[PDB]
Amino acid sequence: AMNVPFWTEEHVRATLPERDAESHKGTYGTALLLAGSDDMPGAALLAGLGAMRSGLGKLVIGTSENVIPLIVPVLPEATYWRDGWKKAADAQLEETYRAIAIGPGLPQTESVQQAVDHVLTADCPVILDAGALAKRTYPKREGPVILTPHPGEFFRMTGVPVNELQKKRAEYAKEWAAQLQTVIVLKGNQTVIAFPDGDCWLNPTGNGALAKGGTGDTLTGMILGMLCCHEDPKHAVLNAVYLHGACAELWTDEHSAHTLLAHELSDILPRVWKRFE
Amino acid sequence: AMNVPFWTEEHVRATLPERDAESHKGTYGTALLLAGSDDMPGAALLAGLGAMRSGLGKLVIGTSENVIPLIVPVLPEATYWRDGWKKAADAQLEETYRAIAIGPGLPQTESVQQAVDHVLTADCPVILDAGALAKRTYPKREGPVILTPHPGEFFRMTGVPVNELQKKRAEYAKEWAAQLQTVIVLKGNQTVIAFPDGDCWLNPTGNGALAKGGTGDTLTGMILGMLCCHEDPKHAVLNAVYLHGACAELWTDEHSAHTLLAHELSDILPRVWKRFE
Amino acid sequence: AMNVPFWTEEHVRATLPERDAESHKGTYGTALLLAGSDDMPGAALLAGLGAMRSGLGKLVIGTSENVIPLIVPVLPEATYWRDGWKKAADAQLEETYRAIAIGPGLPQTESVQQAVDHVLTADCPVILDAGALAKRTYPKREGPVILTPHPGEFFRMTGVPVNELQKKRAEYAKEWAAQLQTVIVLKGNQTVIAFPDGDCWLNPTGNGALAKGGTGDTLTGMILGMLCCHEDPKHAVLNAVYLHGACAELWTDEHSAHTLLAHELSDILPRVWKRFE
Amino acid sequence: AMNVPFWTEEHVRATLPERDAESHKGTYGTALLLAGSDDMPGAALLAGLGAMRSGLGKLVIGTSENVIPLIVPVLPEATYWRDGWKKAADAQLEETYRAIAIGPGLPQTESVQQAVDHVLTADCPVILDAGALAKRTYPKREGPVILTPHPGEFFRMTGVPVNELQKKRAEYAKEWAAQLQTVIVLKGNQTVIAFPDGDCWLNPTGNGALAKGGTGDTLTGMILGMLCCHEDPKHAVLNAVYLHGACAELWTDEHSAHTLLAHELSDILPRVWKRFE
Ligand SMILES: Nc1ncnc2c1ncn2[C@@H]1O[C@H](COP(=O)(O)OP(=O)(O)OP(=O)(O)OP(=O)(O)OP(=O)(O)OC[C@H]2O[C@@H](n3cnc4c(N)ncnc43)[C@H](O)[C@@H]2O)[C@@H](O)[C@H]1O
Ligand SMILES: Nc1ncnc2c1ncn2[C@@H]1O[C@H](COP(=O)(O)OP(=O)(O)OP(=O)(O)OP(=O)(O)OP(=O)(O)OC[C@H]2O[C@@H](n3cnc4c(N)ncnc43)[C@H](O)[C@@H]2O)[C@@H](O)[C@H]1O
Ligand SMILES: Nc1ncnc2c1ncn2[C@@H]1O[C@H](COP(=O)(O)OP(=O)(O)OP(=O)(O)OP(=O)(O)OP(=O)(O)OC[C@H]2O[C@@H](n3cnc4c(N)ncnc43)[C@H](O)[C@@H]2O)[C@@H](O)[C@H]1O
Ligand SMILES: Nc1ncnc2c1ncn2[C@@H]1O[C@H](COP(=O)(O)OP(=O)(O)OP(=O)(O)OP(=O)(O)OP(=O)(O)OC[C@H]2O[C@@H](n3cnc4c(N)ncnc43)[C@H](O)[C@@H]2O)[C@@H](O)[C@H]1O
Ligand SMILES: [Mg+2]
Ligand SMILES: [Mg+2]
Ligand SMILES: [Mg+2]
Ligand SMILES: [Mg+2]
Repeated sequence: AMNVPFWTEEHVRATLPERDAESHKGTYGTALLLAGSDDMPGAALLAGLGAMRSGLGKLVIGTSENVIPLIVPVLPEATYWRDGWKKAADAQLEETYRAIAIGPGLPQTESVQQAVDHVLTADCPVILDAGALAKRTYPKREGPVILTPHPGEFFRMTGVPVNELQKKRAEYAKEWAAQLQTVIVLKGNQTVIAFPDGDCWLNPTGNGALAKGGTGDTLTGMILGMLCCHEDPKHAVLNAVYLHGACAELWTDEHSAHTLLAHELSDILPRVWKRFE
Repeated sequence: AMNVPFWTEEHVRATLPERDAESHKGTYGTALLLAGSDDMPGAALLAGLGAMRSGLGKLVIGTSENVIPLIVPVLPEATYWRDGWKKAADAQLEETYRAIAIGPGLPQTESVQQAVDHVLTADCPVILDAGALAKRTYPKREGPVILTPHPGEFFRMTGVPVNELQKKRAEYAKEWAAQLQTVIVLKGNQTVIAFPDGDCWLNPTGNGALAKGGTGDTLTGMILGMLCCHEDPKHAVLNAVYLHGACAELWTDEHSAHTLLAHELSDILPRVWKRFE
Repeated sequence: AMNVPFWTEEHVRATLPERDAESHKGTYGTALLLAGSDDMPGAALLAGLGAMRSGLGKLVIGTSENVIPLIVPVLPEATYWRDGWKKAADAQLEETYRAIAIGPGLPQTESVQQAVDHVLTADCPVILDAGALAKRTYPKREGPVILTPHPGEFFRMTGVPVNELQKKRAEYAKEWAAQLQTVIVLKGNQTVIAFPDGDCWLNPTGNGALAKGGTGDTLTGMILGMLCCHEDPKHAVLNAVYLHGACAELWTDEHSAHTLLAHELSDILPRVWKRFE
Repeated sequence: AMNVPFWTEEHVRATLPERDAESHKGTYGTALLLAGSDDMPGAALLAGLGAMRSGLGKLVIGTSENVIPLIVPVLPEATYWRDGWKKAADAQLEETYRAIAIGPGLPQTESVQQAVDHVLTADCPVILDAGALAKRTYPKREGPVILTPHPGEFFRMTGVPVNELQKKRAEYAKEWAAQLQTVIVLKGNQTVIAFPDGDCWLNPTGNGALAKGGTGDTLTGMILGMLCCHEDPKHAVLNAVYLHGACAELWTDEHSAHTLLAHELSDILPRVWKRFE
């Protein structure tokens, strides 16, 4: 209705970064993932895999202590900040990260918002998802804040009912990205990527294979890794949302859309990304 | 002998659901799986994988606390109700599920029957398998109750000896589905699917590759997921039993029937289901 | 030197069992595996996988309590007898098994020999490997006892030094199978399969890819499963040793012999077994 | 600048060992890996997999107690020395190993240097990586000591700043290999392999896919295994560094360089090694 343009294959091709011969892991940065709780452990593995698949140099996972041994056998490349998401409620981050994500598998509590407030005092892009999404405002800071709500979470953030939101998705997403001064990735079919400077795009990829628990946690991870290897954080977000949907389209060529498990998106990404190089 | 018809490829094709572009995980519902105990943990992973492979939107696994970390690395998409099957003995379910299964890897105890009684007060289809199968009757309720006995369990439910049962499988299964007012999936070669309204079918798929521990737990999961994405719960049951057997037939094209492990049925299902679309 | 014949492809083909349409898991029996200790946990997973791959109906793994959660995510089809190998020191088996193996990953202690003595009072074939192999004699019983020593273990059982053994492998293996009234599978290149009735064969398959920790534990499992689905326990042993070696030969077609991991033998067996049907 | 020659395909082909029909696991030795701590567990799995993939006969992993259950499901072929890296601080090794590696996932502490001092009294090649790398000297002993620093660790060992090092990598690496009387594998694009007798080579393989956490831990493991199956420990080091890089090149044929996870190097090695036979 606002004629929001699609982020197309040609855009993805023009903006995906190289991984030069002369580079080292430090070139691609260290990401911090604050995710996974004893009651919701899976989200940390889904987001960790998404992140390490997506071009970072190193990943530190600040998960609950009992979740760590569940990640190690599947993702032995990750390192840990034991109970990191809880500790981040109490102090500003001492270390420097290229990018930070918070929320997948975390409860919707005040202590999580305290961790968000401490994360936001860092100078790097920050992603807020799932339990870190709430009705709130954001401090002026250097790097972008990127909110990744599904329509239910957007309702929790804004009070726009889901049935009203879904009639004018790009219009509400743009309005609230402007108001909050955050990036908003408004999930669903034709995901809207709304920037606080008024740029806005639609994502043309993806299908109903994604309409299952865990696919959003994978995307959060993919955005986190992409923020580390793209110079322009806008291109990171756009490319992550695009390639995420493209992995689901690859799956449905020879597999039923009913049967995808989110972690498989991360297994498919290596081949899908290569096609856009 | 009663000329029970086979649920054929043509029936499966005509009744398998679409997964539309405009859908979200809520369209495909949340399933609850009450399965897995410290002594029999594997059943929860087999049934969880079967369920998440089979078109649901979300899965909550109410397993014993010590079983949770065994599922997470393999199925990080699942969420948990810690000690759920035990807690369900004490109270009616507060939350609303699209479908519920109970019994795989649970002991044949009175406390399991108490959990069954509480599950049955929900308005959704309910599957009873393994430890939840007993000699008992069922309350009038809205949604179907689906019993999935092998012949030994059918003997425990009815007192019909296995050697007598196996001579007239469809006749006993129909009689008892009518008497109990439950669906009965009477397992084995040519599994019988008997509905309490007197409809009855035979399953034409499957082979001896399935004659090994865990394949029934996988099927229970597959029925649970299919109940979430089919409008007609009859078609869910029939399609689950059919596709389960078809995965074993795909396996035996290039692998010996002696060597299948149940969890591999769930890995094969994505490709097998696609063939029937 | 004694012109011991090779168990050939033609023998394997003529003796491998069918898995009939009308069968159920009970047709293929329940195996018991007494393996894996806190200090040597891996052996239980290697042998469990070998066994469930090899045509049994059900597997009960009597492993140490802390080893159970290490097996479940990889082999959720197995069931458990918690601390089974330890408990078997104290009482005769109450339950009936189709076949039993003891020793992989168990210490060479008197308590393990006490468990062996209790196992031998069952009427089924029994495999003794690794920690269950000692200098001892065997009681007259119904079913075969099958010892699976490498040359070092054969030295521990008999006092024949390894350097003397390796000069006349079939002659020593036959002599001691006769003396002990046990089957002896004397491992190595050209493994000798010596029966106490004086039959003896050489195994023609296998290569240096097998010369690495864990491949023997896999074989023990494979023999256990094969004992459950072959009518003739001699053919089970021979076919297990043969197919084990054939999986290593398949591997070396496209992979270096230096790089095989034992568990991969079990992943290869499905395709290799099919070729001999 | 010093015209250091490349270790080429032709060198690799001429020096990779055979795995003879008549061999047994004892022919290829037992390696000891002292790696992995509660805070950095993943390194033990990465290095263990690298080592068991690389032609050893047996592997003993001396890791922290809580790390053991994280390795077992992925690498059930490994055995353990519980808290081995800690215990090695207190006594000389009682057992004989073909080769030893220490440091991946260990803290940079004095107690780790005490374990290094005890390891060095063994007569076998010893690899020092990660936390075992420090500014220190080395005792005259029989077998080679092999240091595997990235440029940051080389700075910690020598005080040559990274920006100065990277201008004259081979010159600094040769000078310090001579001074310390250690092998130095100076990591990065065109990794330098400098021997204390003044031989020096460059590695021609590898790419930016390797510029991510965990790839060095995999290499340490690969060197450890290769030391066990090559007669000449120089050829082991060179071949390990070469094949490690070649696995990353195979990956990038059909997968994006951004998306490799280190453990996958070990999965690729079987096929890559075969190509050089
Ligand atoms: N459209 C909608 N209408 C009404 N209510 C809605 C709604 N969408 C969500 N909700 C609400 O959300 C709640 C259910 O999710 P919820 O349980 O709240 O989130 P969670 O507990 O943290 O874990 P999840 O089960 O959600 O999975 P996820 O977080 O990994 O999925 P996500 O949505 O982030 O990520 C899913 C990912 O998959 C993509 N995706 C999903 N379906 C498609 C599709 N059909 N085509 C293309 N892409 C799709 C998304 O863009 C995204 O990237 C309910 O309360 C419900 O009301
Ligand atoms: N036919 C029979 N005759 C006499 N006694 C019998 C019997 N079948 C079972 N029993 C009794 O059952 C007990 C053994 O099982 P049991 O131990 O009681 O069940 P469990 O402990 O909960 O776990 P399981 O080892 O049974 O495996 P499962 O539950 O995953 O298998 P299920 O049967 O549900 O699921 C197996 C699945 O595989 C399918 N399947 C099995 N074989 C074939 C085949 N040959 N062709 C096509 N489909 C097959 C089934 O239809 C089903 O979907 C014994 O006490 C025995 O007496
Ligand atoms: N030939 C020999 N000469 C002198 N000493 C020897 C010896 N073989 C073994 N030893 C002794 O054995 C000890 C080392 O093993 P050991 O540590 O004692 O056994 P473990 O601790 O229980 O676990 P492992 O590391 O042995 O592996 P495994 O039990 O899974 O292997 P297995 O041998 O059962 O099973 C290995 C499997 O792989 C097969 N295999 C091995 N190499 C080949 C080959 N080259 N060609 C064909 N098949 C082969 C075998 O037939 C068998 O099926 C040493 O003390 C050593 O002295
Ligand atoms: N070049 C550089 N310039 C400035 N500072 C540097 C630097 N390289 C490293 N650093 C320093 O190192 C620290 C970061 O690593 P660090 O965190 O200190 O090591 P760790 O905590 O023990 O675990 P890691 O995250 O390092 O991964 P790894 O040990 O498995 O990787 P490794 O380097 O051993 O092994 C990596 C492996 O991949 C190979 N590899 C990496 N990139 C390429 C490439 N582009 N082409 C070919 N091979 C490559 C290497 O040769 C090696 O085999 C920082 O403090 C940083 O200052
Ligand atoms: Mg979400
Ligand atoms: Mg069952
Ligand atoms: Mg052995
Ligand atoms: Mg390193």
